[PDB]
Amino acid sequence: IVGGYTCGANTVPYQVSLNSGYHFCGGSLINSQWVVSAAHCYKSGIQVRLGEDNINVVEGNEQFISASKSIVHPSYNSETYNNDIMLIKLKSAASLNSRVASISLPTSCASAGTQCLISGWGNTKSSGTSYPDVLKCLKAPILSDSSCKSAYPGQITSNMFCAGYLEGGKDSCQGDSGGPVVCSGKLQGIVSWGSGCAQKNKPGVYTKVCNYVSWIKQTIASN
Ligand SMILES: N=C(N)c1ccc(O[C@@H]2CO[C@H]3[C@@H]2OC[C@@H]3Oc2cccc(C(=N)N)c2)cc1
Ligand SMILES: [Ca+2]
Repeated sequence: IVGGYTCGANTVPYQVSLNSGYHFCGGSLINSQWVVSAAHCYKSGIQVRLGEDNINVVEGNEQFISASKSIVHPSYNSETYNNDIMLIKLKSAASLNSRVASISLPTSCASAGTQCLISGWGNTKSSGTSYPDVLKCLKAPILSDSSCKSAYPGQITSNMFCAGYLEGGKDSCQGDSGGPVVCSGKLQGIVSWGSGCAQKNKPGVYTKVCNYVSWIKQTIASN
């Protein structure tokens, strides 16, 4: 997250870190047994880490739980990142508490201008490299589809939306992928892609979760 702030320990209790020996992607807890992330974060051997703030220090509220299965969206395209969403099942149910909490799925899509909360442990530098060890947060609005499409001609589908600032300075970044975009208490987006980070006229692009609520609900009920 570039241009954001330190969230505060466990203030974003649905935020999970995906670990395979190291943090590599964000995710969102959506009930005690399931995580939503981005399909481009797929790999085998995932451990989901819940209740994290400093991902390099055991601070006493963590739950580390291995994935028992991952399900990449049936139409994910790795070239275009269309349908960039995946589900991960926990080998055992998480213990839900004030620091380990699920986030609600949308009932409808959000509209342009809505303010969202984006968070993660990704790079905080627009040029060069600095990874934070504590969770970072950013408030940013959903941009109009025309502004989105204009910045990225031919690359935006109906399953994507842009959020951020066209002026630059504030954006998600490498290492934030898979994490949440929450607007009005609902998971509306997944950190998916962008051009650099926090660059002018290149906002972040997010998976539009509201288009997948039926697939999510049906898939978790059948797995
Ligand atoms: N459909 C496409 N045209 C498109 C499809 C895929 C793609 O991937 C390249 C390689 O990975 C890069 C990059 O994208 C993912 C990542 O950079 C990020 C990751 C997370 C957030 C941000 C951000 N600035 N908000 C950037 C790139 C483009
Ligand atoms: Ca920790």
